[PDB]
Amino acid sequence: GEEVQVIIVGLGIVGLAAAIECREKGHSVHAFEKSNILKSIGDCIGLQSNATRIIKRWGDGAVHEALRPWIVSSKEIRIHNSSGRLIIRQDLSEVCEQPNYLLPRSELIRVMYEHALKIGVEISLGVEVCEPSEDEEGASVVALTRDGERQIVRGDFIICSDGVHSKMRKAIMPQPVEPRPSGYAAFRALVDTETLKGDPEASWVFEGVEENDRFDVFFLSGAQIALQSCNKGKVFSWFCIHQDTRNLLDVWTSPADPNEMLDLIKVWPIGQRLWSVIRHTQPQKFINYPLLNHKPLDHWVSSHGRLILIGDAAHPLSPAAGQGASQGIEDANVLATSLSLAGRQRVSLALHVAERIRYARASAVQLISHRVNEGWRNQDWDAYEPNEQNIASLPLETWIYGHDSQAYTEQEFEMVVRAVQEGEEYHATNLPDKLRVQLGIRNV
Ligand SMILES: Cc1cc2nc3c(=O)[nH]c(=O)nc-3n(C[C@H](O)[C@H](O)[C@H](O)COP(=O)(O)OP(=O)(O)OC[C@H]3O[C@@H](n4cnc5c(N)ncnc54)[C@H](O)[C@@H]3O)c2cc1C
Ligand SMILES: CC1(C)c2[nH]c3cc(Br)ccc3c2C[C@@]23CN4CCC[C@]4(C[C@@H]12)C(=O)N3
Repeated sequence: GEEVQVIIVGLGIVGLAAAIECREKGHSVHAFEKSNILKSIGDCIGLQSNATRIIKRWGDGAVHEALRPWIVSSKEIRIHNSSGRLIIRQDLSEVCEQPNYLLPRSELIRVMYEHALKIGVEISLGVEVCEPSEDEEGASVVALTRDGERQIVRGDFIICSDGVHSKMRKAIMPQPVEPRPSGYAAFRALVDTETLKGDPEASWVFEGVEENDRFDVFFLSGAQIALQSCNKGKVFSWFCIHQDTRNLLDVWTSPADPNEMLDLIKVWPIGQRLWSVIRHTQPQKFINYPLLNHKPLDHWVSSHGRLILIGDAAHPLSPAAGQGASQGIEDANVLATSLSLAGRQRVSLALHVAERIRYARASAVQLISHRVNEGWRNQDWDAYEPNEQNIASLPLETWIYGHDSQAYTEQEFEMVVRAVQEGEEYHATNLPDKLRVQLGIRNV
């Protein structure tokens, strides 16, 4: 008569999604997080329809109602050259037939955090989780507080949602593999809306944004730039993918030099117009984030089946991919659904089933994303004009964004159980079959 006791390590987007999914499906959750996750840091996150389909179920629609102001209203991507001439309008009608969100990461965290608290997730901030262990009966972690005190916490299993720099990862893969730099990085930030509104030279950027979010892309030699708005022009954000061979750390806090962006764009005709908006970025908010290529891990689940890596701890993707957060939300949904179908007496089975459902699909998205990091889509802009050939297509793939991970898990659960228990390979159909072999994905 006792609920499953889930421990969650890390309350980024994925840990919060896992906490909500598990709690809404009738499991007890104690989540731990080392930092004040409500602090304003980073820029905007996109959530595609594969993630919003999951979010819509939470609280009988309550979270979707809270996120309604952030539904993407762009009907097209406007693709421009280095003169700012519009070359192509790329239709988003299919991509946006179901909701997508774009919003500051800090606002998404706030909404999810408040819902988690409302539904009875137990949350402990200021806790660095250390030293996971497990056996056939249970798992435990050490909760280290800032006073140096150590508290043992026991549960049925541990969700390791501790991000790209996961220290839990070594409990599954003890040998760490460094990612390869792509040679590219992304300048990116939110624009200060207040100083933006006060600048007559930037007023053009507000045109139409109350009815359709801005989604402008500009291709210049050495730059892929996007300007976006969300929530009827309350928020503007931008990024610029550019060549960079410096030894940049993949964190969201390091100082970056705005004049590097100005130098890159000012030499092209459209540069001054782009800078009229971009210059309103606050100086300590200018981030230059390296686009690193991480290889799929061999597997995500520990030897006794009571620890699982999800989110960026398992499959980090660069922010240029568009599917990073959404794939992590799929992890949370598949894991919670698998746990609910397996039950408390079959925890290792639940985690291994979730891994077999998720691994190939997540790895395909990860491996494809290495292409946008390496600039495969760029051409010589002295000769070519940009068009749909140059837009990375992960956000446009129906096999990704149209997928219902919960329905797939319910329909396939017993077949995956059979594969796990008979020691056979499970061939998931939640990615195109030609993609496995083409990308070299090896099933777990
Ligand atoms: C500060 C920050 C800002 C970001 N801004 C953006 C952005 O603007 N755009 C974008 O596309 N992506 C951004 N990202 C990345 C994005 O959040 C992730 O790619 C994605 O949302 C899902 O990652 P995740 O939830 O698995 O991990 P993360 O979001 O990285 O969250 C991991 C969490 O685990 C916590 N943690 C780590 N180790 C421990 C431990 N031992 N004990 C307890 N807690 C621990 C961390 O404090 C963190 O809160 C940002 C990430 C961070 C950390
Ligand atoms: C993640 C991005 C920003 C994105 N985000 C979307 C959201 C929706 Br609803 C529809 C399409 C997209 C897309 C395609 C996008 C547009 N961007 C233009 C230069 C880099 C990049 C990243 C990538 C690209 O090549 N394709």
